Amino acid sequence: NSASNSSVLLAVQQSGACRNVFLGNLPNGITEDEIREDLEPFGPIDQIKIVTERNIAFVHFLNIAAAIKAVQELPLNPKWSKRRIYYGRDRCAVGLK
Repeated sequence: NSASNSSVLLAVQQSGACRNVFLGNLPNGITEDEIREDLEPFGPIDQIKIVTERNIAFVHFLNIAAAIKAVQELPLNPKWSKRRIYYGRDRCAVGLK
């Protein structure tokens, strides 16, 4: 089959957002070091703020393309697919973006 299921394909059809990446479905205990080491090989990040209390993380990918490939690869990966990531509209992209 070919569907979203628990993956945000609604996010893969988006663009036009540099450094703007929001993760809203992480496990408790997730640390930036993990996301860094995982996302930096395709997209180096300068700012990663994880609110484990709400299972959400705000990532800032310095290069626009770094965010693109990362946000496109995150949903395709077994670890990151567990998380809901999209291009953050505006800076307050946590619910209303």
